[PDB]
Amino acid sequence: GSGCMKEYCAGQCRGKVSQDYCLKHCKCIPR
Repeated sequence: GSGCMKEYCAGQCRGKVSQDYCLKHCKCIPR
């Protein structure tokens, strides 16, 4: 995919940096 996919990352995780973490790591950002 594009990292992971930009579609998938907005369908699972929210906000620019959280979605950017999914673009790097195929998961949502930790707290």
